[PDB]
Amino acid sequence: AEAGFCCPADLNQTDEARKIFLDFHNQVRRDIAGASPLLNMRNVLGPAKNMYRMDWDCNLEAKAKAMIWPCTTPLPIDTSIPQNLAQWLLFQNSQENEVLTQTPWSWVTASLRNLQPDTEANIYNWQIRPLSNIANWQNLKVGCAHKVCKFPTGTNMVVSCAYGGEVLQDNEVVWDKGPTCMCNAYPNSFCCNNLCDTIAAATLRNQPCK
Amino acid sequence: GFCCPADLNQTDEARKIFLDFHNQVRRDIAGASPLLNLAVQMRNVLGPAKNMYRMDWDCNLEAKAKAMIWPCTTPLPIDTSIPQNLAQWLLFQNSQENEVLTQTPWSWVTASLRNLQPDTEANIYNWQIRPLSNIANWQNLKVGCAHKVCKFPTGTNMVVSCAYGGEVLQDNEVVWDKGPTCMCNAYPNSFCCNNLCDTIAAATLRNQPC
Ligand SMILES: *[C@@H]1O[C@H](CO)[C@@H](O)[C@H](O)[C@H]1NC(C)=O
Repeated sequence: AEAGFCCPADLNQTDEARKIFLDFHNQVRRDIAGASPLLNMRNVLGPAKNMYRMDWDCNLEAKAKAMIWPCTTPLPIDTSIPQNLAQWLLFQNSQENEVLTQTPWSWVTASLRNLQPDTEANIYNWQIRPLSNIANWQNLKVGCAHKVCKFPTGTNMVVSCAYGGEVLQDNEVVWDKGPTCMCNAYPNSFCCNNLCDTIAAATLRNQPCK
Repeated sequence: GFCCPADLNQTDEARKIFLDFHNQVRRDIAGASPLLNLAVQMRNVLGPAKNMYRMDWDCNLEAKAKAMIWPCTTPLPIDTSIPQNLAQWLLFQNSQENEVLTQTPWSWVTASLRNLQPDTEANIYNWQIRPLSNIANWQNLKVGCAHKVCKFPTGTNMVVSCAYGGEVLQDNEVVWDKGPTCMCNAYPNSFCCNNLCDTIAAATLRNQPC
């Protein structure tokens, strides 16, 4: 049923928030795999083969929390790992989960904006780094944190996501062009809602918290 | 595609309507979601069920279904020696074919639910809930359906027949197993998608070319 994140209490974030961030990632990955519209400029990418479902990593979440928690200008961002950072203006009437739902899409918007009609979106360049982190077919783990920071420049919502694996470099293949639901990179693969997955990953994510 | 013989004289579009219907009912039961778009009434919400697996088409059952309805006689040559469902709908002058085909199988659900008492165990067979029981039978995964407009002297009807694999259900037989949605362990290499169990073998098989 509901997702087992099983993260330590001291991370001080709700599973509902974790779910928003993780569902966001898989939604982007699924849109690319199925060549479906991303935002409600170029807005359709893919299709892609071997685009697999991401799972949470509580250690990556802790890294993300550490990068934003001091609320300093600038933040102690760890550029030695793949990560995305976003900041969102808060208004009097701002509702937290709406903010958390909307904020990450800014990474998709920023990246798409830099796509020219001729740009190979599946190939990395610095102008599309945030989307590339999200759609990296080689990375299956993510952890994100959020915080209302009172910076000297004013109060904002800050979101950081840290990713498994390596920082992408120039001209790396971010994802592989191919048919939706072609899933053969891993043993015992299946496809659900246009996103590849494996029995091993499903079995692991459904283990009870301990 | 469904790869069924040309002489069955039915489109894959109709086959998908019938197949999707069956798996919609099964997924509602598996996931304890409302069956009819009607969600105050608890007799409209059955389940959850464990080991409810996705159904697949069978061209030979379709042939048996077609044979039961094609002559348009009164009575029809229904073969009660196998599990089957029959639906007849008196057409109106502006009825559209595929719209009726999408609607009429639901009468099997509505008719069975109509016979549930508040304390009735809906996973336990009795003839009053036979049509729903055929659809939701966990021990059968094959279905084949046909449709035809018959000019009976008593009026022109859309007629739909679905034939099912396996045995005719008997009084007090367990139709499906009460248990957690997405617990799928009746077969090796199982997975769950949209609240419905499936296997890698069954996915591979249905995705083969004719
Ligand atoms: C956890 O987060 C809330 C803000 O959402 C904060 O007010 C609270 O003090 C935090 N708890 C700790 C121990 O940091």
